[PDB]
Amino acid sequence: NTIRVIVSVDKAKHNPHEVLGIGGHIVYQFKLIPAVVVDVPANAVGKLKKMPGVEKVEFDHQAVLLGKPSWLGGGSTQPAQTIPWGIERVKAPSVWSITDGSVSVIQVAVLDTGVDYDHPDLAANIAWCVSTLRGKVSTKLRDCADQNGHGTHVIGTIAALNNDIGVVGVAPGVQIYSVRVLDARGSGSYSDIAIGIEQAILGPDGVADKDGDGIIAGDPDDDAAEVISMSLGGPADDSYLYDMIIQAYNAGIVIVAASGNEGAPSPSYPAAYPEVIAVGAIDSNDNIASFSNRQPEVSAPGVDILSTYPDDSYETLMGTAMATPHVSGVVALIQAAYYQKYGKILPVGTFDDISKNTVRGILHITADDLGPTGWDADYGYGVVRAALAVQAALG
Ligand SMILES: [Ca+2]
Ligand SMILES: [Ca+2]
Ligand SMILES: [Ca+2]
Ligand SMILES: [Ca+2]
Ligand SMILES: [Ca+2]
Repeated sequence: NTIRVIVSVDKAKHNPHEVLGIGGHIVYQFKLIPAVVVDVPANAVGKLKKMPGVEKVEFDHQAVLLGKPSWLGGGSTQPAQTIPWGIERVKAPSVWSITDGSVSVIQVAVLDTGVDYDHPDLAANIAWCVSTLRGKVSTKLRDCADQNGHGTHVIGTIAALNNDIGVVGVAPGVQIYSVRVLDARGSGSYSDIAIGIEQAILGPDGVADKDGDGIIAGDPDDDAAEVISMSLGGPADDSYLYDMIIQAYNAGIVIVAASGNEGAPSPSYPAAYPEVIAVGAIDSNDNIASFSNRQPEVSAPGVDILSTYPDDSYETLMGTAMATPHVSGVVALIQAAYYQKYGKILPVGTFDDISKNTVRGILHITADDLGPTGWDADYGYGVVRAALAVQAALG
């Protein structure tokens, strides 16, 4: 029938009429990158490569969610609040006195199944919802709703309300943008994910850098997210997707993804990219989980993690998908605090960074170094600790 491809073009020379010429149908045109998602009869893909202004034609790959219910739970109750073990492990609670992440400029975007936006322990922190499914951007809530539970769970780990009920997130007051890039089954196309990343930048207004001041992540005038979190993976390294990642990085957004759960020598994509923080999983006894893909940047609680779940509910899940929000929360705490004290945010930084001058550099040196000294193939730099990190930030 047809297949979905993603074309990188020379925007000046590429004539879109040509794709319609070959029976192609345009799905979505990227704002931030020179690329377009198009459905073509596989008969035409060859024709596409040979067109002028077509630099590359890449295929629509797949990535998948990285968390699974620990006991095959369908979700359950917490009438009274409890603090999940990971939250303590990560030294979050001490921080709340300084900040809970409720500074206004700060948003955290989670690209995942969607969210249960009416969950009592979530709702007040849910700022914006979108779905990028099938290359259609929808802002209607019915589209936005979690049909899997993985995303609602990822989210509670980051933001869940500090209150009478349920559980509580690393950054319990931070603003959430739930960008749904995965289906009911937890499967996603690489193209929809790239669109999700773009949306996280564009923000609700649709305008990236509306002030045209060159500042986004950390500009109050702007609506951009300052932390994109992807508890998902796939094995493909595609050009266009990287490009979108660079776009986010360049906008100063901190990006975090799960290493993957295959006990692999190295992380899944996008975790594998240089500007993305790859997150490993540890357990309650501080062993690295056997499933956790190796060579992460850092690690965090990934085993038996209680969080929110749909229909106003809670559940325990496992995977590097679970580790990922913990890190994301830490960065949110860090940026929110830094921006509460000075009126800016820190640079994202690099993998080698070991200084207090970068968000990553801070994570790198405030982490609890385990196993072999220094960065290691199992723990990465170590286990992320919020309290130390913030201190480094404000120091
Ligand atoms: Ca923002
Ligand atoms: Ca709660
Ligand atoms: Ca701006
Ligand atoms: Ca501004
Ligand atoms: Ca180590």
